[PDB]
Amino acid sequence: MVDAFLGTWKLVDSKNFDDYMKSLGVGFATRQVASMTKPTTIIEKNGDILTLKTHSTFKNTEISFKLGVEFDETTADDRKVKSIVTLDGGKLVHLQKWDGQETTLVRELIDGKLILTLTHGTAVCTRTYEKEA
Ligand SMILES: CCCCCCCCCCCCCCCCCCCC(=O)O
Repeated sequence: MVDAFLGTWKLVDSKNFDDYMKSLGVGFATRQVASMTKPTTIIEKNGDILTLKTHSTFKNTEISFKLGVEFDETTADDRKVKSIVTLDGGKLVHLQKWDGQETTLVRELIDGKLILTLTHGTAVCTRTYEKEA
């Protein structure tokens, strides 16, 4: 099910991440650093538990979850959200809810690259990651 997503991924392109961050209320100085950061995302499974690590020179995060089971998450920008991750159409769909707001983080594989689409409000960001050997 999730197996083609597993591994270590490096950011190789980013479109509209500033728009997405601004929509979430991220401050200009943080957006400024984030716009020049290239994180590494590591996705691993142990049985039904997935762990997703995002590493950078600026901020690091880690979450563990079971598909289809809600979990508490504190995001990189310090939002305390209710999260759920599912597979939908072969895409890994992560929905975050807080204060009546929502954002989606949708991952899919196209030609071997991992495409992350981030939507909040009207902002739509597309980030492309390439697999590390
Ligand atoms: C956590 C590792 C850093 C990720 C690179 C961006 C650097 C920090 C930006 C922090 C403020 C904006 C955070 C809004 C959440 C987006 C999470 C997913 C982005 C991605 O994994 O590429």
